[PDB]
Amino acid sequence: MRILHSMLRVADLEAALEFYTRALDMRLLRRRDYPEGRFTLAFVGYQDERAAAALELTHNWDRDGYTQGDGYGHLAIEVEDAAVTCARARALGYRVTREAGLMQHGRSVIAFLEDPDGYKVELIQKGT
Amino acid sequence: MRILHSMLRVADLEAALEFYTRALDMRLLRRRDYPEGRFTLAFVGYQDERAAAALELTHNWDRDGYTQGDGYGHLAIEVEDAAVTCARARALGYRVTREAGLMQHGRSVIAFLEDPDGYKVELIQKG
Ligand SMILES: [Cl-]
Ligand code: NI
Ligand SMILES: [Zn+2]
Ligand SMILES: [Zn+2]
Repeated sequence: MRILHSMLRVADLEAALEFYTRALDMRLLRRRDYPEGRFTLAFVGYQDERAAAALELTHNWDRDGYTQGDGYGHLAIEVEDAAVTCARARALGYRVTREAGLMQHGRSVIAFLEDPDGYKVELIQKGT
Repeated sequence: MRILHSMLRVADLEAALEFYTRALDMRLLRRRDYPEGRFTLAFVGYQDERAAAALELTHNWDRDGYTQGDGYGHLAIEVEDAAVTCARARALGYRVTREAGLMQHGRSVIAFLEDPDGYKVELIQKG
Protein backbone atom coordinates (compact mmCIF):
# COMPACT_ATOMS: atom_id res chain seq x y z
CA MET A 1 0.00 0.00 0.00
CA ARG A 2 0.90 3.69 -0.50
CA ILE A 3 -0.51 7.24 -0.33
CA LEU A 4 -1.37 8.30 -3.94
CA HIS A 5 -2.50 11.92 -3.76
CA SER A 6 -4.31 14.63 -1.84
CA MET A 7 -7.19 16.31 -3.77
CA LEU A 8 -8.04 20.07 -3.50
CA ARG A 9 -10.77 22.02 -5.34
CA VAL A 10 -9.62 25.23 -7.09
CA ALA A 11 -11.69 28.21 -8.43
CA ASP A 12 -9.25 28.97 -11.25
CA LEU A 13 -7.08 26.08 -12.45
CA GLU A 14 -4.67 28.30 -14.43
CA ALA A 15 -4.03 30.53 -11.41
CA ALA A 16 -3.49 27.36 -9.24
CA LEU A 17 -1.09 25.82 -11.85
CA GLU A 18 0.92 29.07 -12.13
CA PHE A 19 1.47 28.89 -8.31
CA TYR A 20 2.54 25.24 -8.06
CA THR A 21 4.81 25.26 -11.16
CA ARG A 22 6.49 28.73 -10.69
CA ALA A 23 6.55 29.37 -6.92
CA LEU A 24 7.05 25.66 -6.02
CA ASP A 25 8.89 24.17 -9.07
CA MET A 26 6.35 21.36 -9.36
CA ARG A 27 5.76 20.01 -12.84
CA LEU A 28 2.38 19.07 -14.36
CA LEU A 29 2.30 15.26 -14.17
CA ARG A 30 -1.07 14.66 -15.88
CA ARG A 31 -4.05 16.79 -16.92
CA ARG A 32 -7.53 15.62 -18.02
CA ASP A 33 -10.35 17.98 -19.14
CA TYR A 34 -13.79 16.44 -19.52
CA PRO A 35 -16.29 18.53 -21.56
CA GLU A 36 -18.88 15.75 -20.78
CA GLY A 37 -18.54 16.30 -17.02
CA ARG A 38 -17.45 20.01 -17.18
CA PHE A 39 -14.48 19.56 -14.92
CA THR A 40 -10.70 19.35 -15.18
CA LEU A 41 -8.13 17.51 -13.02
CA ALA A 42 -4.44 18.33 -12.86
CA PHE A 43 -1.87 16.27 -10.95
CA VAL A 44 1.20 18.31 -9.91
CA GLY A 45 4.32 17.15 -8.08
CA TYR A 46 8.02 16.36 -8.23
CA GLN A 47 8.21 12.70 -9.08
CA ASP A 48 6.16 10.39 -11.36
CA GLU A 49 2.75 9.31 -9.85
CA ARG A 50 4.07 5.70 -9.84
CA ALA A 51 6.99 6.77 -7.56
CA ALA A 52 5.39 9.29 -5.14
CA ALA A 53 2.28 11.02 -3.77
CA ALA A 54 1.07 13.96 -5.87
CA LEU A 55 -1.26 16.93 -5.52
CA GLU A 56 -4.63 16.55 -7.37
CA LEU A 57 -6.23 19.90 -8.33
CA THR A 58 -9.93 19.72 -9.34
CA HIS A 59 -11.58 22.44 -11.38
CA ASN A 60 -15.36 22.44 -11.79
CA TRP A 61 -15.89 24.73 -14.87
CA ASP A 62 -19.18 26.08 -13.46
CA ARG A 63 -18.06 26.57 -9.76
CA ASP A 64 -16.79 30.15 -9.24
CA GLY A 65 -15.48 29.40 -5.74
CA TYR A 66 -15.20 27.23 -2.61
CA THR A 67 -15.64 27.85 1.12
CA GLN A 68 -12.57 27.18 3.27
CA GLY A 69 -13.00 25.68 6.72
CA ASP A 70 -10.60 24.89 9.56
CA GLY A 71 -10.49 21.07 9.23
CA TYR A 72 -8.07 20.72 6.32
CA GLY A 73 -4.59 21.77 7.36
CA HIS A 74 -1.84 22.07 4.75
CA LEU A 75 0.45 20.40 2.25
CA ALA A 76 4.05 20.28 3.46
CA ILE A 77 6.97 20.45 1.05
CA GLU A 78 10.66 19.76 1.68
CA VAL A 79 12.78 22.80 0.42
CA GLU A 80 16.64 23.25 0.27
CA ASP A 81 16.35 26.86 1.62
CA ALA A 82 13.02 28.22 3.00
CA ALA A 83 14.02 31.97 3.01
CA VAL A 84 14.94 31.66 -0.75
CA THR A 85 11.54 29.97 -1.61
CA CYS A 86 9.71 32.78 0.35
CA ALA A 87 11.66 35.59 -1.43
CA ARG A 88 10.94 33.85 -4.81
CA ALA A 89 7.20 33.52 -3.85
CA ARG A 90 7.12 37.28 -2.92
CA ALA A 91 8.85 38.25 -6.25
CA LEU A 92 6.05 36.42 -8.10
CA GLY A 93 3.57 38.29 -5.89
CA TYR A 94 2.40 35.23 -3.93
CA ARG A 95 1.39 35.36 -0.28
CA VAL A 96 3.96 34.40 2.40
CA THR A 97 1.83 34.19 5.63
CA ARG A 98 4.84 33.20 7.78
CA GLU A 99 8.44 34.00 6.78
CA ALA A 100 11.16 31.34 7.19
CA GLY A 101 12.56 30.85 10.68
CA LEU A 102 12.84 28.35 13.54
CA MET A 103 9.35 27.45 14.78
CA GLN A 104 8.39 28.14 18.47
CA HIS A 105 10.24 25.40 20.40
CA GLY A 106 12.19 23.39 17.81
CA ARG A 107 15.30 23.46 15.56
CA SER A 108 13.11 23.11 12.40
CA VAL A 109 13.28 25.94 9.81
CA ILE A 110 9.66 26.37 8.63
CA ALA A 111 7.67 28.85 6.43
CA PHE A 112 4.05 29.25 5.27
CA LEU A 113 2.67 30.19 1.90
CA GLU A 114 -0.91 30.46 0.74
CA ASP A 115 -1.84 29.39 -2.78
CA PRO A 116 -4.30 31.57 -4.88
CA ASP A 117 -7.29 29.73 -3.34
CA GLY A 118 -6.13 30.34 0.24
CA TYR A 119 -4.75 26.76 0.80
CA LYS A 120 -1.77 26.63 3.23
CA VAL A 121 1.57 25.35 2.00
CA GLU A 122 4.10 24.43 4.70
CA LEU A 123 7.78 24.67 3.73
CA ILE A 124 10.18 22.60 5.78
CA GLN A 125 13.90 23.14 5.24
CA LYS A 126 15.96 20.00 4.39
CA GLY A 127 17.79 19.09 7.61
CA THR A 128 14.53 18.62 9.58
CA MET B 1 12.11 19.08 -3.34
CA ARG B 2 9.47 16.54 -2.27
CA ILE B 3 5.95 16.38 -0.80
CA LEU B 4 6.36 15.58 2.94
CA HIS B 5 2.78 15.28 4.16
CA SER B 6 -0.88 16.38 3.99
CA MET B 7 -2.23 17.61 7.37
CA LEU B 8 -5.82 17.08 8.71
CA ARG B 9 -7.14 18.36 12.08
CA VAL B 10 -9.00 15.63 14.11
CA ALA B 11 -11.52 16.08 17.00
CA ASP B 12 -10.50 12.77 18.69
CA LEU B 13 -6.88 11.58 18.06
CA GLU B 14 -7.57 8.05 19.38
CA ALA B 15 -10.68 7.58 17.13
CA ALA B 16 -8.69 8.88 14.08
CA LEU B 17 -5.65 6.57 14.82
CA GLU B 18 -8.03 3.66 15.29
CA PHE B 19 -9.38 4.30 11.74
CA TYR B 20 -6.02 4.86 9.97
CA THR B 21 -4.26 1.87 11.59
CA ARG B 22 -7.11 -0.71 11.69
CA ALA B 23 -9.25 0.17 8.63
CA LEU B 24 -6.33 1.33 6.48
CA ASP B 25 -3.41 -0.73 7.94
CA MET B 26 -1.29 2.42 8.32
CA ARG B 27 1.71 2.40 10.71
CA LEU B 28 1.90 5.06 13.43
CA LEU B 29 5.30 6.47 12.39
CA ARG B 30 5.69 9.34 14.85
CA ARG B 31 3.53 11.01 17.52
CA ARG B 32 4.34 14.03 19.79
CA ASP B 33 2.64 16.16 22.47
CA TYR B 34 3.37 19.96 22.18
CA PRO B 35 2.25 21.20 25.67
CA GLU B 36 3.02 24.90 25.07
CA GLY B 37 0.78 24.87 21.95
CA ARG B 38 -1.73 22.46 23.58
CA PHE B 39 -1.73 20.06 20.65
CA THR B 40 -0.49 16.62 19.66
CA LEU B 41 0.86 15.62 16.18
CA ALA B 42 0.61 12.07 14.77
CA PHE B 43 2.15 10.84 11.47
CA VAL B 44 0.58 7.78 9.83
CA GLY B 45 1.61 6.04 6.63
CA TYR B 46 2.98 3.02 4.82
CA GLN B 47 6.66 3.93 4.37
CA ASP B 48 9.45 5.80 6.31
CA GLU B 49 8.87 9.60 6.25
CA ARG B 50 12.32 10.05 4.60
CA ALA B 51 11.16 7.85 1.66
CA ALA B 52 7.48 8.89 1.19
CA ALA B 53 4.82 11.48 2.00
CA ALA B 54 2.72 10.71 5.08
CA LEU B 55 -0.53 11.86 6.67
CA GLU B 56 -0.16 14.34 9.57
CA LEU B 57 -2.96 14.36 12.15
CA THR B 58 -3.32 17.41 14.40
CA HIS B 59 -5.26 17.15 17.65
CA ASN B 60 -5.87 20.47 19.43
CA TRP B 61 -6.58 19.71 23.14
CA ASP B 62 -9.05 22.56 23.67
CA ARG B 63 -11.26 21.77 20.63
CA ASP B 64 -14.30 19.52 20.34
CA GLY B 65 -14.53 19.75 16.54
CA TYR B 66 -13.93 21.57 13.24
CA THR B 67 -15.93 23.38 10.57
CA GLN B 68 -15.25 21.60 7.25
CA GLY B 69 -15.23 23.75 4.12
CA ASP B 70 -16.16 22.46 0.67
CA GLY B 71 -12.73 22.94 -0.96
CA TYR B 72 -10.88 19.95 0.55
CA GLY B 73 -11.35 16.81 -1.51
CA HIS B 74 -9.84 13.54 -0.30
CA LEU B 75 -6.70 11.44 0.26
CA ALA B 76 -6.25 8.59 -2.23
CA ILE B 77 -4.66 5.29 -1.24
CA GLU B 78 -3.44 2.37 -3.35
CA VAL B 79 -4.78 -0.97 -2.08
CA GLU B 80 -4.09 -4.62 -3.04
CA ASP B 81 -7.81 -5.50 -2.93
CA ALA B 82 -10.38 -2.65 -2.74
CA ALA B 83 -13.32 -5.12 -2.04
CA VAL B 84 -11.42 -6.57 0.97
CA THR B 85 -10.50 -3.07 2.42
CA CYS B 86 -14.22 -2.02 1.92
CA ALA B 87 -15.66 -5.14 3.63
CA ARG B 88 -13.10 -4.63 6.47
CA ALA B 89 -14.00 -0.89 6.98
CA ARG B 90 -17.72 -1.88 7.07
CA ALA B 91 -17.12 -4.62 9.73
CA LEU B 92 -15.50 -1.87 11.95
CA GLY B 93 -18.52 0.44 11.50
CA TYR B 94 -17.06 2.95 9.02
CA ARG B 95 -19.12 4.31 6.13
CA VAL B 96 -18.21 3.23 2.61
CA THR B 97 -19.73 5.09 -0.40
CA ARG B 98 -19.20 3.92 -3.99
CA GLU B 99 -19.29 5.99 -7.18
CA ALA B 100 -19.87 4.64 -10.68
CA GLY B 101 -19.24 6.60 -13.92
CA LEU B 102 -16.44 8.91 -12.64
CA MET B 103 -15.05 9.77 -16.11
CA GLN B 104 -11.60 10.20 -14.50
CA HIS B 105 -11.69 6.49 -13.47
CA GLY B 106 -12.87 4.91 -16.80
CA ARG B 107 -15.13 1.89 -16.10
CA SER B 108 -13.99 1.48 -12.44
CA VAL B 109 -16.46 1.85 -9.56
CA ILE B 110 -14.55 3.79 -6.89
CA ALA B 111 -15.04 3.30 -3.15
CA PHE B 112 -14.64 6.15 -0.65
CA LEU B 113 -14.08 5.52 3.07
CA GLU B 114 -15.27 8.07 5.59
CA ASP B 115 -12.96 8.72 8.57
CA PRO B 116 -14.23 9.63 12.17
CA ASP B 117 -13.97 13.35 11.32
CA GLY B 118 -15.83 12.94 8.01
CA TYR B 119 -12.73 13.16 5.75
CA LYS B 120 -12.98 11.07 2.57
CA VAL B 121 -10.43 8.39 1.66
CA GLU B 122 -10.35 7.34 -2.01
CA LEU B 123 -9.56 3.67 -2.59
CA ILE B 124 -7.64 2.91 -5.78
CA GLN B 125 -7.12 -0.78 -6.57
CA LYS B 126 -3.36 -1.50 -7.34
CA GLY B 127 -3.10 -2.14 -11.11
CL1 LIG C 1 -13.84 28.53 -12.94
NI1 NI D 1 2.75 19.83 8.82
ZN1 LIG E 1 -8.38 11.45 -6.24
ZN1 LIG F 1 -10.81 10.00 -8.01
